Amino acid sequence: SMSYTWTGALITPCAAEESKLPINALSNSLLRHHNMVYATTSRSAGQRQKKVTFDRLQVLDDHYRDVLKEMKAKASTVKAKLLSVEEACKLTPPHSAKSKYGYGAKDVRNLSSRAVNHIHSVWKDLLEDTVTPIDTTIMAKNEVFCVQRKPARLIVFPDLGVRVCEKMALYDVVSTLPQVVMGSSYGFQYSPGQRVEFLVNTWKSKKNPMGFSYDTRCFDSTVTENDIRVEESIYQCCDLAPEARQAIKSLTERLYIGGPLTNSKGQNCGYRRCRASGVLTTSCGNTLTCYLKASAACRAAKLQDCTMLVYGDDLVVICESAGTQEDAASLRVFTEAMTRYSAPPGDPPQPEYDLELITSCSSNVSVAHDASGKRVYYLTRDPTTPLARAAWETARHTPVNSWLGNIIMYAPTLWARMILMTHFFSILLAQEQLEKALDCQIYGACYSIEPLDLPQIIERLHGLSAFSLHSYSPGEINRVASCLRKLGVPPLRVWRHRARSVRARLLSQGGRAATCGKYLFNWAVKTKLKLTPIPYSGGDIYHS
Ligand SMILES: CNC(=O)c1c(-c2ccc(F)cc2)oc2cc(N(Cc3cc(F)c4c(c3)COB4O)S(C)(=O)=O)c(C3CC3)cc12
Repeated sequence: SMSYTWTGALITPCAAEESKLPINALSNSLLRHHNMVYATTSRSAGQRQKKVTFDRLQVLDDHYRDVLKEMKAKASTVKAKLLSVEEACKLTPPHSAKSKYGYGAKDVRNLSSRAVNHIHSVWKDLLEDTVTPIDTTIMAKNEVFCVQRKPARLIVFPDLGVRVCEKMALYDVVSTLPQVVMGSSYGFQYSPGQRVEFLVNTWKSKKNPMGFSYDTRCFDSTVTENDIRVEESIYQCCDLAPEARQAIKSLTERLYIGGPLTNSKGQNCGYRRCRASGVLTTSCGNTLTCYLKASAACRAAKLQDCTMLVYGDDLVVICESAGTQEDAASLRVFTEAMTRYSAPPGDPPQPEYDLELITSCSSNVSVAHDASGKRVYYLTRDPTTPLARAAWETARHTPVNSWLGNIIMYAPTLWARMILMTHFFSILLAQEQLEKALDCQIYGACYSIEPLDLPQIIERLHGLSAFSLHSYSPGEINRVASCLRKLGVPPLRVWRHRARSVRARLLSQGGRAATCGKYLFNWAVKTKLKLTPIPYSGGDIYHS
């Protein structure tokens, strides 16, 4: 079965699209090499269409069925509830795409009679009809990168009314089932500090640890009808209301397995027979499907004492080494098994014998030291894309503020602290916008967050140590320094000078502002203060 069929109609935009980095009076203070930063547009959609369109073959063996039976046995212990229309509505983001039938996201959130009436009719239709394919819109995503250019990724999503109905049927399922089925292997359950702790203790639990990342090429396209039906059979193991069972069956048959693709102008672009990236079950589905295939592939490879970590289509296995040559042999068998299950790799997997050399979800573990001199592990990444996006966001207001998301999730890193915090707090000070809530996206969920609350948020996610880390590793410092030279960002010495000023300015304002000065910028001062404590990817999900 081909992942997609195409009619020839183009994937069209719904608004003007910029590819070139916008420049304002603040741009050069962050980044000088402007031509290295670009945004993707619908003009490259055709190139992506070629990449994501291919034939899938699946061969399923006993290892696959054995693991599935185990997953279903765990799923059988889960009890999930239907959300009411009101509850589902409150989970709808304020800036979620409006319905084709005369209401928007704010009408949903307000429980307006028109929006509520349509939702009730869509739900009734799901209960009454389990066959008619549901329409979807296909769009090119506009995302920002540094050169070496990527073609635009594609998003596929149904109408707002359907999206609310997905929440009613499945929000409690996708929120509760994966952790029960996959246990400690389900990566979404951890804060950044908990995840790094899990990874470290997992590495030390093995006598001779070996680990590897495995990244599938265009995972969404490798997901077959079988895969999506097997996912449904897992959901249906739950203790559910009969009305929920029918809605889940209907959504699977009419939406999740496949459907027609329509562009922004209303033309049929073709047909999908693989994972839709903009449905509620995308994250949960990919995570279950990746975990199933990978667990079965570990058994085929005879890998000893495996601990897996899975987040969507991102996979890491840490296991007991059988020797360097034996380990390398077993990874080939793994890849062969994964390939028979439809999930061949982008690059072949590599065994690693140092935890810090495994990269996954674009991240790796590194080490720094706290105020006492004790080693502290933390998750970091190559800062090139965060910084390119920060540059765009310096001159353009965007729907999601990646800089804010990055400060929160990478708070302990030397690049988030020295550059992102310093740059954006300076901007916020100048416009007196410290108290203004901003949208950012964490694990695919949209959150509205006031910058003034960052200290409390960072402590809870990473611990108090995130405000006093020092003596970073030579490898991490060198990667950061090299990235700055590459993009024409000023060197770290300049950012320390700027941070002193930004800190002084925050202290001057007092209150929560001064708390941001004290905690976020203690690294900048020569004589430190002793810091005490402070008193659904594509799923269309929102939280306060
Ligand atoms: C690969 N599997 C894992 O679970 C992860 C490893 C990893 C595992 C094993 C290794 F050996 C090395 C790294 O490192 C990780 C780092 C993160 N973070 C970064 C991050 C990545 C993202 F894609 C997103 C977000 C954050 C927010 O919203 B996004 O969807 S972090 C520092 O916030 O914790 C995550 C996040 C998304 C859950 C997972 C892993």
